[PDB]
Amino acid sequence: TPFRKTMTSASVYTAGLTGILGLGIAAPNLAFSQMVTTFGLAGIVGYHTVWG
Amino acid sequence: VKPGIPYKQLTVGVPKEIFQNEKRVALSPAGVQALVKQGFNVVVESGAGEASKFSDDHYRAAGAQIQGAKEVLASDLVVKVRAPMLNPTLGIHEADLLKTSGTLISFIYPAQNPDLLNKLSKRNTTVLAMDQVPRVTIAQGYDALSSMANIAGYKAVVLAANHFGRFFTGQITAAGKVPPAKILIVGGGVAGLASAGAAKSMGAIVRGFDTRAAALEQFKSLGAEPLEVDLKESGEGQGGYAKEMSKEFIEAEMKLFAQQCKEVDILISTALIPGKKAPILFNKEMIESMKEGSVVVDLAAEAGGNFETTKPGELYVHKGITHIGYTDLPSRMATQASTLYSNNITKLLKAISPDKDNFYFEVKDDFDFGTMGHVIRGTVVMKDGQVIFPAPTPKNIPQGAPVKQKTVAELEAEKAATITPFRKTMTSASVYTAGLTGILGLGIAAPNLAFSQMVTTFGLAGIVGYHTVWGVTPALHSPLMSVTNAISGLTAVGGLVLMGGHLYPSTTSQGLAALATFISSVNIAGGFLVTQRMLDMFKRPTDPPEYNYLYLLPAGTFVGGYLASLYSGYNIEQIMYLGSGLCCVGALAGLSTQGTARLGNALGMIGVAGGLAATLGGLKPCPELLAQMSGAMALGGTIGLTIAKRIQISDLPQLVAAFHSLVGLAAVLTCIAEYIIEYPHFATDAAANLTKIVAYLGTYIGGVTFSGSLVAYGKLQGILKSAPLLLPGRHLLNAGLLAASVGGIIPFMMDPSFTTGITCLGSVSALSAVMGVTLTAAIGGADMPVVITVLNSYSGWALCAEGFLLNNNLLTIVGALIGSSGAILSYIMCVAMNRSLANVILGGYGTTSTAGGKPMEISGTHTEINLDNAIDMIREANSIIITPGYGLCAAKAQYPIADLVKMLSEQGKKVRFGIHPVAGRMPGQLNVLLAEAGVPYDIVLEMDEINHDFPDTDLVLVIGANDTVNSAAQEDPNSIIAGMPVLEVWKSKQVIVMKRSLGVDNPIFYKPNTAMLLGDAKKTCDALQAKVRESYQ
Amino acid sequence: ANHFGRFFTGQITAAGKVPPAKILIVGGGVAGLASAGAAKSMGAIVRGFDTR
Repeated sequence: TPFRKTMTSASVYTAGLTGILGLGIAAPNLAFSQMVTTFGLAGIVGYHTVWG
Repeated sequence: VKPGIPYKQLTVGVPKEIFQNEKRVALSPAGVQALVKQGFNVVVESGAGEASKFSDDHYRAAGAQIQGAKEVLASDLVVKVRAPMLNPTLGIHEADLLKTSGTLISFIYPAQNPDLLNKLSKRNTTVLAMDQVPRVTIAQGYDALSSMANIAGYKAVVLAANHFGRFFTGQITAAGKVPPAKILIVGGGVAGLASAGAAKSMGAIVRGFDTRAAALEQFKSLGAEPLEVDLKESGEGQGGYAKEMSKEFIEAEMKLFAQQCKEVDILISTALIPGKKAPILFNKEMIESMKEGSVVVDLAAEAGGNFETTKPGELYVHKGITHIGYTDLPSRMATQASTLYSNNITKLLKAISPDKDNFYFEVKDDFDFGTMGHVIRGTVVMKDGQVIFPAPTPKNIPQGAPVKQKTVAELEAEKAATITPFRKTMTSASVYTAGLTGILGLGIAAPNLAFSQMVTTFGLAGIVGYHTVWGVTPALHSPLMSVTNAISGLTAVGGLVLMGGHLYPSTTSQGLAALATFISSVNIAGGFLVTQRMLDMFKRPTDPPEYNYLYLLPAGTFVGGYLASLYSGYNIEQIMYLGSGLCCVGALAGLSTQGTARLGNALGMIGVAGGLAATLGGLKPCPELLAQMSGAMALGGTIGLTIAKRIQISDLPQLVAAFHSLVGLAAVLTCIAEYIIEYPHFATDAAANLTKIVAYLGTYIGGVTFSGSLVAYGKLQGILKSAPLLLPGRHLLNAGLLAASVGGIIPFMMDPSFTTGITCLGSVSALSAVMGVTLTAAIGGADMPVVITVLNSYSGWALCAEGFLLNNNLLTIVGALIGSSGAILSYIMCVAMNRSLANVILGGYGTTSTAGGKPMEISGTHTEINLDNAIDMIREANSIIITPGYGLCAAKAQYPIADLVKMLSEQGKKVRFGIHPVAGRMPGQLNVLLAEAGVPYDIVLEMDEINHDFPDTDLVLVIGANDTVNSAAQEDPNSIIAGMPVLEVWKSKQVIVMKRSLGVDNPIFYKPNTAMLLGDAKKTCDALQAKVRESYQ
Repeated sequence: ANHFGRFFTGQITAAGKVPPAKILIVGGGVAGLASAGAAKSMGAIVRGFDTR
């Protein structure tokens, strides 16, 4: 049914956003936050460039 | 008075043909509407049309007055198919039954009718020889022998059947496979091309060859097998016709024909030299050298024949060979023959005296190659009985020397051949050494760790933003810049950071960084409201309802989890900036398949809410100024929400320009605010000697993009002139302003006084605004959709500069995304129109493919029809493709098209839309204007997927589009638009154009298949839907 | 052909548009499909129909 498509998609996004906050809670310093940011952005570049 | 008697005093005469074995007619009933439309009277014979199966009742109803026999010849304009001969039913020569000093127009050929010429000179009449029309470029409307040859070739290819023994198509049947038959064509002209096209339609194999190499090449381009004999004799003579060859090439072709005579099953001989006897191209035993059941067609029957045995008046089975020697192929298909004769006579009578009613038919002797006076001299040989029979020579003619006309797409392959691979890889590696020394230069001036970290997060955000903006579907570019103007309201984040005081502003730093928040808060609410309005029009009513309220489940848990998480005693700001940056990327990655469009708006709202909440919690405000932040944000959002639900969609680029101008003002109001607030810290710091260079750069970019988008708004609303303003030299001025801008950085260095910085910041904001007004004014009116995207880019790069300024990590990601999106949207249309960006900003002329001067001119004649036949023309078409322009939507006429399209689609038709990407004044601005009226998304196709079924398309309508359906972009290397990839709308069967007048010029107007409806566009389109609605129930 | 006085296919050249013909295939068995293939190869507009 068209309810469960959006429900599953919204469940995936709320799991991802609470995982981002969970990585935020255990952060000891700003160096780890910097490495998480450059890690995520390099991951999206890597996802996007090897379909090419 | 005009030099000639008008057509109302001009009666015409079409008498009965008295010759034997001639079924042709002079003019049909459809031919009687024309030339009565010219004004000439119509007098008809008794029963001539019934021989060609035409009713004399319909002939008299067409506007004619049927008369006798001698009374049909004694008019002011006598016309027949054959020449004036002696009638056996009533004994008289036909010149005596005609009026003295009358008009005669028929196939005469006085080279073979010299005694008939002496008879026609006796009555002192005027002769108009139809067959004597020379091969001119304007002679496509009058060529009697060409149409007669096409009719004879169609009749002969039909007469292949009911003479052969087996089928010529061929199939793979269940009882066994059937092989096709090979057909021979001897004599390559229009007749050979027509027989080859009809045989290939019938599914035959052709192996015809000709003496003229252009004839064999055109036959091979039609798909025939142009054979080649081993004889070095030139087939062409002085022009396109054949010439006299020796017996050596004749014997070589005779041996090849005897070899191929036992190869093919069908043989058609159409070879003949005009004025002399046709050469016998078939021998006595080589003709019997085929199988028992052969078919030998001799289409040179009146001029002898191309066989050693051919009786020219009867058919015969010659020892197992069909001797198709019928003397009158033109008497076999006389209906379409008379139709073509009437059409050619209509073009001839239109050309002979093109006035309203003058009947001039002037006599010119010194006449040019291609001149209609030369055609008049060649056509009229007996002028009032007097002999102008000796035809004059043509004027100075190269006679079609550049027959390989310079088509456009090949000169770029010639230009990309001096791009020899050494200099190609040299200019490849030069780019990478420039880039690597650039990043080394940024490494040299790096003050600390945080600047290098900011460079890395900016660079990887740039590569994400480059790869994801090509990912959007090209039918949703109009939500794209609305959602990037929505996300660019995150310079409120950099406004809130240095906001403070109490419920009132106290200082002037805090005074500037409160209306920074106020003017930026319009952007968030306005952009997301207008994006949500635009994505509720692409949704079909048949689409199952996506429950969009369920996306509050991530958003509330995200923001409230940050709220509980800083209530618990943490600091989750530097990861919340990552979360908002990834939700802002997912906003633009959402709208990429037309079905996940609402995901890519909700994620943007989640990201902007997360970014605002993070920068709010990361300052820990007292409740006295938290009231100020809430009041400023709410007073921004109320105006931003109340001017986004009021606008009508077709006025979108105005608020797009306004929302760039507000971001451009917000960046300059937040750069000098931190330069004021960071002044007593420049002594004991290291990065402080480049927060100055970042502030200067950001103020420059913001001051440009403020005023440039103001000028673009004033030019879109009609208030400023739609003409470019170019009084001064304009390049010393812009170079002087740019040199002052780049030179202003050293007085802003070199002395640390509090006044000398701020006066230089004011100076660079002032001269940058004047630079923006100077550049953006002298742009144009059709080059408008460039500056929207370029101003979008400068807004994004201003956000990124301010992000370097505050060392905030969300702003570089968001700004690099918006700036890369603006750059990609400028590049897509600067390849759509084939110009450059410096060829538009600097007011340049032409394009990237225009050569030198002399734009070659149009010729050919146009055709207009009224409303009642056009709609019945619609009613017998299966597939329709409509190609709108901006003039459709600017006249509010997209609504009555939206009913026409559905009522045609509900009867089995194939109505679709072609869209050129520079139609509206914004990227994809007319997809939304079609989707408002009620067209679905799935039948609106872009250019690159509809430009290959215009061959397989019956009717092509054109509404208002004048610049994107030209063929000067394909066939002229001198015009302005050469190289611009346009729709190939001339590849079809019939074209309609809805335009208010007649004639900056496009040669799709001058084609055999093009109409022109006249009138107001709305007043035409509602008449179209009215006729459909009252003609289909 | 040799019964119809008009061209079967018809072209729009620069001398006048030749309208294509309309052929009625009354009754389609096997010969209906065969003659329809022969006409569609010839270039006519066929509008045959049958009870089956």
